[PDB]
Amino acid sequence: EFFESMAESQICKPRLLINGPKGNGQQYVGAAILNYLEEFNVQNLDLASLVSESSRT
Amino acid sequence: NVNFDDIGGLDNYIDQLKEMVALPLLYPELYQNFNITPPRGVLFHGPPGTGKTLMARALAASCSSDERKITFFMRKGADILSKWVGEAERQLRLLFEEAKKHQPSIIFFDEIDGLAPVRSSKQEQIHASIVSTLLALMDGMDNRGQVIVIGATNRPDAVDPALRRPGRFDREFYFPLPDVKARFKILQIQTRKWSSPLSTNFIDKLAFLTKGYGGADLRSLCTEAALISIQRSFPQIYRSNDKLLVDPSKIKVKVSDFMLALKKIVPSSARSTGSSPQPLPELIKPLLADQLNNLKNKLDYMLNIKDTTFQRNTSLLQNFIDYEEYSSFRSYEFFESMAESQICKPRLLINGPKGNGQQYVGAAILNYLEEFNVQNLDLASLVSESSRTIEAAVVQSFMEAKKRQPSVVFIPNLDIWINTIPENVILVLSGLFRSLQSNEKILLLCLAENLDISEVKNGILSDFAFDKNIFQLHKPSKENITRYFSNLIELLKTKPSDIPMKKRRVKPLPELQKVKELILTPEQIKKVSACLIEHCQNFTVSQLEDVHSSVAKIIWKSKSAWDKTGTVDEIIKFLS
Amino acid sequence: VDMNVNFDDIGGLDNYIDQLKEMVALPLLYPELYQNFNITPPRGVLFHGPPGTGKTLMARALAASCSSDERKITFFMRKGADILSKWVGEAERQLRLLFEEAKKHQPSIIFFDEIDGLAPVRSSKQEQIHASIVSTLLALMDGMDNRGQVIVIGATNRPDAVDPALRRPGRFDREFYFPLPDVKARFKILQIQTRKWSSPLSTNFIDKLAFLTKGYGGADLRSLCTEAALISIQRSFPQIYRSNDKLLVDPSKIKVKVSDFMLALKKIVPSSARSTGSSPQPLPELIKPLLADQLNNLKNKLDYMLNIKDTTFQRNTSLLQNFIDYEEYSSFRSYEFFESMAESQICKPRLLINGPKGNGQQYVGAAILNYLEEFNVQNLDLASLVSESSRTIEAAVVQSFMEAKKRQPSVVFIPNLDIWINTIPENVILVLSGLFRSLQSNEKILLLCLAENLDISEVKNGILSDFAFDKNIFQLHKPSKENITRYFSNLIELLKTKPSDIPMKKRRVKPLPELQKVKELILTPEQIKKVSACLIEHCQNFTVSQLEDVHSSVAKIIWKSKSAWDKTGTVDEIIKFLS
Amino acid sequence: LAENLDISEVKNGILSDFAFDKNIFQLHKPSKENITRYFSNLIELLKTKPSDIPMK
Ligand SMILES: Nc1ncnc2c1ncn2[C@@H]1O[C@H](COP(=O)(O)OP(=O)(O)O)[C@@H](O)[C@H]1O
Ligand SMILES: Nc1ncnc2c1ncn2[C@@H]1O[C@H](COP(=O)(O)OP(=O)(O)O)[C@@H](O)[C@H]1O
Repeated sequence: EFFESMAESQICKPRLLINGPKGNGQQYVGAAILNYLEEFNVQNLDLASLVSESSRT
Repeated sequence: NVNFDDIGGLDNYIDQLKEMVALPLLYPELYQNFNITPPRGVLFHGPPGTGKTLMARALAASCSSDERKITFFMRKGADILSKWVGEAERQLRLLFEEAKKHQPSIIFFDEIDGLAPVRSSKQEQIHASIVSTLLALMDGMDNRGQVIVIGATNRPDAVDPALRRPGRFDREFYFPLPDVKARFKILQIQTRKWSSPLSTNFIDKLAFLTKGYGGADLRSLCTEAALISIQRSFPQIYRSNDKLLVDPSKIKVKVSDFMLALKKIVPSSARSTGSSPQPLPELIKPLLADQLNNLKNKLDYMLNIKDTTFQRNTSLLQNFIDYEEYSSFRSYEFFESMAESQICKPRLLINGPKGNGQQYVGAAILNYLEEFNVQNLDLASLVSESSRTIEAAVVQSFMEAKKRQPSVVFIPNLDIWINTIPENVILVLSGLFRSLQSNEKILLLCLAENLDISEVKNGILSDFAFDKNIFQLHKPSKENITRYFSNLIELLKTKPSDIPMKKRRVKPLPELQKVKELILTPEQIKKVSACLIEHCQNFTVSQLEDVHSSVAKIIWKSKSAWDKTGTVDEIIKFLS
Repeated sequence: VDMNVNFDDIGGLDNYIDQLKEMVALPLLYPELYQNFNITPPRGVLFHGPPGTGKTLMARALAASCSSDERKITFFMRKGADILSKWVGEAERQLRLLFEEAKKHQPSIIFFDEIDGLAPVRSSKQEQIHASIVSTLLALMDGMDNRGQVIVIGATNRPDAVDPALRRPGRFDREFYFPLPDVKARFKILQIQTRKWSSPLSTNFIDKLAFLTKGYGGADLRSLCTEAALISIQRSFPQIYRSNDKLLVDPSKIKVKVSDFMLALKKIVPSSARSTGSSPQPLPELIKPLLADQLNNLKNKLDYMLNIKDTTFQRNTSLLQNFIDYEEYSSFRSYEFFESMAESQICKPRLLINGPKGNGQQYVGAAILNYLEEFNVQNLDLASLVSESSRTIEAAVVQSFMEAKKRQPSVVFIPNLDIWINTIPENVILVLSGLFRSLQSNEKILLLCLAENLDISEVKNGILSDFAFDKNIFQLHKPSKENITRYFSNLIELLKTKPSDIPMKKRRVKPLPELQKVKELILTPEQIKKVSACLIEHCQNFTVSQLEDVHSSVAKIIWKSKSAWDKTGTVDEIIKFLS
Repeated sequence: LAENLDISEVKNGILSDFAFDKNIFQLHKPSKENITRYFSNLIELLKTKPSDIPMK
C-alpha cells in the first residue's frame, strides 16, 4: 500500500501544449508523438471526428 | 443452483420478496383470510453488476422448488422487439400465456429500458403499441394467476412512468453498489468453495481496497486472483508443450496476486462520469481530513444521521422479531410530526480556491452518505444521453430524488454549472426546490471552486437559500503540510534492500514428474523538510500534489543509491 | 378477470352505474320501452381517467352483474394491441372473428383495454400497420349490417390518442371520465376493501384514513389495505419469514391496528406524488396555527368567486337519484331564464396570492387545491411544461388549457409566478392570455397564481395586465404574534414531556415462541415563560420559513436531551442559541 | 377581431397589405338603452317570488 501509492503518485496532471508558428510542422509532430505513445489509448478530439456522426451531438 | 445464501446484502429485499412469492403458495390461508393479493411485480433498479438477475434466479429456484416448482422465464427488453411491425406484441402475448399455463411463474425482463422506454422520442408508433400491450398484459388486480413480473433497469426514470403504478410494478428495489460490510459478505461468498479459504483480516483488507466495486467486479477479481495463483505456483505448465505434468494443490492465494488482480480488473464504477463515491486517498488524507470531519459534523447536524433513533430503517421484520410493541393515539403523530421537524432545508455549498481538492471532498462526502439516494446533476450526467433534453433530465432527476425520500441532489463544479447550463433549467430547479415542503429530506450539495458570494446572494443561485450554509474550504495549514510531506522522507530513508525490485533467479525453474547503511544525516533530513515546507507557503492541494510528484520522481530515480547526498542536493535545487 | 365482482364492489361511481344499466341491462328486460320511440340503446362507452380509478373493475362488474338472471352476457376481453402479428393478415382477420363470435352470442360485451395502442392517431410516417386496423374496426363497429346487441367498451388513460372517427355515435357515443375518488368515495372504497376482514375497523378510523389518503386512487387504497394486512402478518407471526417449512399458525388475533396502517401509509406512494405538479394536501399540523388564520379568508374569497357553498343548480351528482328523491316543478321563462341567471354568478374567476419570500406559499397553494376537491387541477408550472421533452412550452400550455376547458370546473395553477414570468418565453404568456380572453365569462376556469414578492406594477401595466388581476390580489402577510405563540407553545409542550412518555420501542426479555411445523421532571414554569418570551422576541417580523428554521433548530436541542430529567441544560442551551 | 388595435398598424403597418381599407367595423360600448335592458332583466329576478323560483 505504501510502494504502490508512491509509484502511482508520480503522475500529477499530465498536460502538454505544443505551440509554434504557422505551418511549423505540427501535423507531423502530432503523428510522431502519437506513434511514440502507441501503447496508450488515443482519443482524438478534432473536429472531423466529432461532427462525423450525425446522431450524437 | 442459487439459493438465498449466495446473495450478499439485500436482506431487507430478501425478506420483502418472500411475502409475494414464497408465503403466498406456502400459506394460502393467511392471504385468503384478509382477501388480499400479493403485489405481483417488482422493479429492480441500480448500477450494473449489483445482483438483480441473481436476485431473480435465487428467488425463483429457492422458494420451495420441491413439489410446487416455480418456473422462470428469462427475457430481455431488446430481445422481444424485432424488425417487424407486429412481432413483438405477439411475442409478449405468447410469453404471458406461457407463464399463465405454468401458473406459479416469474417473468424476468432484464433491461426493460429497451422494451418500454419513456415517451419523449422514437416515432414510427411501434413503441406506443409495445407499451400499451405490456401495460394491458401485466394487470395485477384482476387475478391473471401467479405470474410475478420482475423488471431490471439501470435507473427507474428511464422506464415508462405508466409502468410504475400499482398493478404493474408496485415496489421498486434499489440495488446499490456494496458497502464495506456487503463487500465483505460477497467476498466470503465467492471464497467459500475454495480449498484454502482466505482469512478474515485478508477479506477485510480486500473489502477496504475494493472501493467503487460491484458484485460482478468482485467475482471477476476473485476469479482473476485464482488464475494468477495458478499461473505463479506452477508456471511450467504453460510454456511446456509436453503432456500432463500433474500437480497437486499447495496453491495459496496470497496478497501479491490479489493486488495484481486489483490493477488488472477495472470496476464498473470507473465508467460513470463525475466523482465516484470513495473515501479520501491515503496520500492526501492529512491535507483534507480535518476540514472533511467538520463537514461531516455539519452534515451530521442538518440531516440527523447519528441521532436517528426514530428512523432506523432496516428490515422491519427484524424490528418485530427482536422488539415488542409500545392517550395511546397522540404518542404516534405528535412525536412523528416533531421528528421530521428537525430537517428544515438541508443545503450545503462547499466553496474554496481553485484546485483545493474539491473532487476529493465531494467523493468523500458522498461516500459518507451511502444510505441516501444520490442524484447527480453533473454536466456529463445530463448531456450524455441524447434521448432527453437538459430540462427533462434535470426534472426527472429531481423527481426521482423526491420519490426515494432520503436523497442528495449533487451538483459538482457549480461554477461551470452556472455558465454552460442555461438559466431556464436553473430557474426550473429553483422552483422545484421552492415547492418542496420544509420537512423533506432532500439535501442540495454543491461544490464550487472560487465562486463569488454576490452570485449566491444576488445572482441566479439566490433562490436556493445558500445564505448561512456556505462552508469554506481553506488551504491546508503548515502542520498538515508537514504530515503530508512525511511520506517522501520515509521514502528517502528506506535503503535499497527494502524496495521490491526484481532479481533474476540464479537457478532455473524446477520440473515435476512425467505422469550496509544509507548515508543520510538527520541534518540533511531537517534541511529537506525545511525547504519543502518553505516552498509550499500558502499553497493549494493541487500545487502540493504537484510538488509531491516532482519530488517523488527525484527520490525514486535514485532508489538504488546508498548515498542520498546527491538526491538531497537535487531536491534542494529543484525547490529553489 | 372474468367474474366474482359485482356493482357493490364499486364505490363512488354511482352515476355511471345507472347509465350502464340503462344501456346493457334495461334494453334486455324492457324491449317495448325502447321500441316505443324507435330508438336504439347506446352501445359502446369509452372510459378514460387517471390510472387506477376502476375502469377494468367497472367493465368486469358490468359483465358479471347484468348476467345474474338467466340472460348470459359473454365477456370478450382484449388487451391493448395484442392482436397484430408480424404479417399483414391476422390483424384484421382476428378482429373480424372477434366481432362475428360476438354476434353469435348476441348479448355480449367486448372490452378493449388500453385501446389507445390498438387505434393510434394517424401520424406522418408508419401509416399502414395501424390504419389498416383502424379502418376495419370502424367498418365492423358501425357497418351497414346490424352489429347486434354487442356493447363495445373501450378503456384508456387519455382519449385524444384514440382516433376521432372512433369517438363518434354508434361506436363510442358515450365517454365516461373516471375521477380520482373524493373523501366519500375513498371512505366507501376503504370500507369495501376492509369488509371481509374478521376483525372490522371502527368507523371513525376509516374516516380518518379517508382524510389521510388524499390523492389516492382505488388501486392505491387497495394496495394500502394489502400492505396493512402484510404488516399485521409480520407483526403477529414473524417466524414464518425465517423457516422454510409451513409452520402452524391461526388466522386469529391477527387483527390490524392503527400502527400497521400508518406504516403502510409511508410504504405506499400515491399516483399524486408521481406526478410533477403540486400535490393537493391539507395544511400540516405544525404550520396550521401560522397560516390557517389567513387561509380561511382565501376560502371565503373563493366561496364568493366560485359559489361553492351555494349549490342549487348544477348539483348533478346522479341524475337518477335526483329524479328519485326530488320532484318536478312557462317553459322558457321557468328554465332558461333561471339557468342563465344562476350561471351569471361566475364572471371571471381569478386569484393572485402574493406574499414575501418564504411565507409558506407552497403550503397555501396545496391547501387551496385540497379545498377545491371537485375541481380538475391543471399545473402550468415549469416542471410540468418541460417534463415531456417531445412537447414544446407552447404546445404543453395549449394542451393544459384545452384539457381545462373540458371538465368545466377546473383550476389552471401556476405556482411560483415570479419565476414563471421570468423563465417562460414572452409569447407563451400572450398565448395563454389570448386563450383566457377567448373564454365565456360564465366559465369556471379559475386562474390561481402564487407569487413571491411580485411587483404590483407588473400586474398593473406589464405582461400580466391582460389577465385581469384587478381586485383579486390577496396579500399573504407575515404571521402575527398569536400564531407564533401557538407554534412555540406546541414546541414547549414537546419540551416539557417526561421520558416515560417519549416512545422508546422495546427490548424483549424473552424470544418469540417457536411454531409447530406441519424520577420526576424538574422544570420550573418561570423557565418555560422565559423560553417562550425569548422565542417570541427573536422571531420578530419573521416569515414562515424563518420560523420553521428556528423551530427545527430548537427541536434539535430539545430532542438531544430527550432522556435527561434535569431540563435546565436544554433550557440554557435554547436561550444561548437565541442570542 | 382585435381589441384596441391602432389603425396605424393597419393602414401603414404589418396588416396594411391585407387591404383593410374601408372594412373596419368599430364595436362601441353599449348605449344606455342596452344597459337598461340588461339590468331590467337582472332586476326581474329580484321581483320574482320565492315560491316562483325553480327550487326543486
Ligand atoms: N449481492 C451479491 N452477492 C453475491 N454475488 C453477487 C451479488 N451481486 C452480483 N453478484 C455476482 O454477479 C453475478 C450477477 O450478475 P448480474 O445479476 O447480471 O448483475 P446485474 O443484475 O446487476 O446486471 C453473479 O454471478 C454473482 O456471483
Ligand atoms: N371506484 C372504485 N371502487 C372500488 N374499488 C376500486 C375503485 N377504483 C379502483 N378500485 C380497485 O382498484 C383495483 C384495480 O383497478 P384497475 O381496474 O386496475 O383500474 P385501472 O384499470 O383504471 O388501472 C380494483 O381491483 C378495484 O378493487
